[PDB]
Amino acid sequence: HHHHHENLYFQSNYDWFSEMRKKDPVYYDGNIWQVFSYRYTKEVLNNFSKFSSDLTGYHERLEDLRNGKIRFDIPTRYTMLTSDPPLHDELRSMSADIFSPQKLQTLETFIRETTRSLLDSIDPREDDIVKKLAVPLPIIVISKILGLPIEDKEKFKEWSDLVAFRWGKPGEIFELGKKYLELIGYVKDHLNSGTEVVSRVVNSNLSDIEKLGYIILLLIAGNEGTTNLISNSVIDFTRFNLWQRIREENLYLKAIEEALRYSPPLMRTVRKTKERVKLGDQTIEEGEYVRVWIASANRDEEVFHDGEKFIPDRNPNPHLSFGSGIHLGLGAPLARLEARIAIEEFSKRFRHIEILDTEKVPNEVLNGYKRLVVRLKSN
Ligand code: NI
Repeated sequence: HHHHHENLYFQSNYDWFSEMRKKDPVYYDGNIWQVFSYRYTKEVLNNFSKFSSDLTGYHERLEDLRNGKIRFDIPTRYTMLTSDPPLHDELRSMSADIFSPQKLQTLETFIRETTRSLLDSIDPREDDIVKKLAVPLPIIVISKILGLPIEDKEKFKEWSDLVAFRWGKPGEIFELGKKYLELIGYVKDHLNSGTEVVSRVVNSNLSDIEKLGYIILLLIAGNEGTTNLISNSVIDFTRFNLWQRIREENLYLKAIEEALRYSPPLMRTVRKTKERVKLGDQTIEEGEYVRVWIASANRDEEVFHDGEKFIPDRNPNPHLSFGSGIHLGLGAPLARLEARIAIEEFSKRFRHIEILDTEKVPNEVLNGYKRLVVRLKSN
């Protein structure tokens, strides 16, 4: 009954994950269950009837929402990501069709041209790729897809970091307001110019708060994840000296996937148990929180042979960086496409890459870089 491990100073998160995978893969720390193995992680993610994503009370509050009655709650609490069927299926079905192969094939040119434009702005002597490429690309592309014209990309970055960081925090809308009220004003002022998916959401039976949460989810959530995928890929391909090989062997799709496995932008996700469940050899009581470590599962030697090595052509690569089951990332194809095109165009342009300075995104759940300063050789 209750037992503590924990990452200690001399160890490093992946060494701790390796230990937990070997010694204690389903672990109660006295407060929350932590899961580290591929087998049990996937099990938790796929068994939504027992491990719930309703962690925000979306379901408990739905009526006080569809009949109108709450007014200063945080919208990102009420999205498809924090709901269970049948509400989840209803919400997701409004947009499943948006990232279809045909539409992304029609956006390849826009994305490629945008990427080239962003690359045109990099100083090869010294520059921050996170600032010049990784951040602006997903904001511009998602803006095109949803039809929300984005004037000041920097205000938008601020709003995206503000909302993403504090996602699901039970609180009052005033908590911030200085940046957040501006974001809300923007979405209402631009709820007309919108693309088919946005119009479907506004003209629906969702409460106004659900409508905002849904639009914010699509517009802002994927931005930090895709930025971090791109920057993590740049670091990994440089650290492991893979740029030449990736180019000569056309490894872009496989190498980007290995970046997703090895350096997942999202490290963990959470479920709440609805009933007593057996998970492995452990019994977890109704109402407990389960933290699933995608980063650990993605290195499990039972699934990924030689899992601690970066293998740019690893195949199969059944990583969990986009999740598994009914909540499998809606935006996964778009994230992959933006990252593949970005890495492709960048690799075409610069032949010698030297990393000069890095600053990490400070937080144990998200994995990426606030700053990535590099030197480039043209030709
Ligand atoms: Ni204790």
